Amino acid sequence: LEKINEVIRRAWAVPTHGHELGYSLCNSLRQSGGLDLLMKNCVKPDLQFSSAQLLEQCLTTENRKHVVDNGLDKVVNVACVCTKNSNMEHSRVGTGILEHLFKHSEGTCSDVIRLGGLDAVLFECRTSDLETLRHCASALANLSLYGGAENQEEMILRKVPMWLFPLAFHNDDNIKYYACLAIAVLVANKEIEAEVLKSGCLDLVEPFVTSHDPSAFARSNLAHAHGQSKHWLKRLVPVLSSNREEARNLAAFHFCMEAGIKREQGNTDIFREINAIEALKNVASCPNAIASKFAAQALRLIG
Ligand SMILES: NC(=O)c1ccc[n+]([C@@H]2O[C@H](COP(=O)(O)O)[C@@H](O)[C@H]2O)c1
Ligand code: NA
Ligand code: NA
Repeated sequence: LEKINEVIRRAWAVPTHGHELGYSLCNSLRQSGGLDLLMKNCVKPDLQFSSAQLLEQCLTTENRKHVVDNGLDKVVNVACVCTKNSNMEHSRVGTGILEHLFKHSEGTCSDVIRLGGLDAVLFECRTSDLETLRHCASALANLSLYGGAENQEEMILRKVPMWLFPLAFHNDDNIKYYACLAIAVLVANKEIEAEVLKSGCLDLVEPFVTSHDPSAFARSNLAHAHGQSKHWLKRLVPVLSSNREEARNLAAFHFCMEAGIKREQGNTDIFREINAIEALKNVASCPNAIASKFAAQALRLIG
């Protein structure tokens, strides 16, 4: 339905308030039975794209759980269908859906891979469309954060690091940023560390974080103007104490950006719940000047 699709997009677009408005509208879609209807219509050829178009915008934390419990196979399939359509409007929708389905759990990451979702993302990594590539880089970051060790062998077998490096060197800041985040998360796997160190992608972090204001970057893309979920950030906390100094810097930069976003929402309480305060205080007093200043700024913004 075009009217609901426009309501939710307009809601997400509201600076500051959009997080709470979109959250509520997406919960309403589930409670009214609309989400179940979308999932049933996403296998009907005439209704697939319109259904997928709306699904891509409503895969919040609680709706991701609903999809996993009631019809993951159907939603993964419509996403794959969209990546094989000649229209770039479709490819963006399909990769966007897959991007969000990688933000639920280790087991769900395994099922999405099993059903071909990762194959579709990697296929689209060879496109030139910026929006699609942004979805791809974000999807691989999410998979790196949520996949767990059980999915790290599969990424190695499929040479996911190889696919990430060209995205890390992309000139677009959003493609580069989330490709680097995925790399910074994957270097915790020593098998992947050697390939990362060989690539030199981690050398891109220091120029980026020192040349980008966290707040301004938070406004660079409507798709992430409200930051990430608490469960996404919970999984990023371990990178604040990563082996690689470059990874700690990027994680510290991100939490500084998120602190500013959550401050303007009034949601700084999430950092205490995910046990990020003590991790940030640890960084705020460490000798790493770059990560230390970002972590200190974050704590001030949390208040
Ligand atoms: N997090 C944001 O800044 C933002 C902005 C616009 C839409 N959305 C929608 O939210 C869902 C993803 O939820 P999270 O961003 O909370 O992980 C997707 O359906 C996406 O289209 C998120
Ligand atoms: Na949000
Ligand atoms: Na943004």
